[PDB]
Amino acid sequence: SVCAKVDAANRLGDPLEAFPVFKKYDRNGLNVSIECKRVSGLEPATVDWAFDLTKTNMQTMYEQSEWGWKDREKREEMTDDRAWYLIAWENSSVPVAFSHFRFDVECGDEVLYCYEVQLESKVRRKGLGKFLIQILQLMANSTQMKKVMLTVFKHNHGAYQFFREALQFEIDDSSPSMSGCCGEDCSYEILSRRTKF
Ligand SMILES: CC(=O)SCCNC(=O)CCNC(=O)[C@H](O)C(C)(C)COP(=O)(O)OP(=O)(O)OC[C@H]1O[C@@H](n2cnc3c(N)ncnc32)[C@H](O)[C@@H]1OP(=O)(O)O
Repeated sequence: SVCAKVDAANRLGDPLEAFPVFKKYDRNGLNVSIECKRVSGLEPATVDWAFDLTKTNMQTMYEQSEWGWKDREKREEMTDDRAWYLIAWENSSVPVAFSHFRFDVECGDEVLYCYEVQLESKVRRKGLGKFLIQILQLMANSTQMKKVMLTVFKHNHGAYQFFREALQFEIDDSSPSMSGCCGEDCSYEILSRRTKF
């Protein structure tokens, strides 16, 4: 059942274990190791770093959206027991990028939902962001999720092109239609990529 696959994925110790060669990224002057852990397996400073980076990167965009920036609410989302983190480490010490994701039931399907993918400014445009989303798609396959899903702000033109063009995400059926937010277009789109099987 749908329940069963989601529960099984959340019982994994290390979902990235099935793809050992993807635990390193050494391209374009980057040399990082990549780990996948429950939020419970991170040091508090790492969780704080991830939140701080998201706020630095996203606060202004949230403020111009229908949601606003909810400081406490974002911290609680990112520290939830069900959260998984993909973290890229430089020099065995310094976190420089992460994705926070969950295995969940979304519009009735077993899906890997990506809440955040965030990179430090200094490591952007070197393929690492694409690599992290690739890894999410690998994990979706090995756990037999039906899609990887996420939400993007349309005003975030870079991230929008990143997902729609570079990664060929499509607009999900759950994305609110035109005139869908209080009689007007929503500032965001829900995007997805189906797993192939
Ligand atoms: C669910 C989410 O979190 S939605 C919000 C996404 N996160 C943010 O906006 C936070 C700040 N930005 C980032 O963290 C990163 O820049 C990301 C995640 C958006 C993209 O990761 P990056 O590593 O920088 O991109 P990456 O190097 O992998 O780009 C691959 C391709 O995506 C496209 N792309 C990436 N960034 C851009 C951009 N700013 N403008 C246009 N196209 C882009 C390009 O086609 C690029 O290929 P190219 O360099 O050969 O032209």
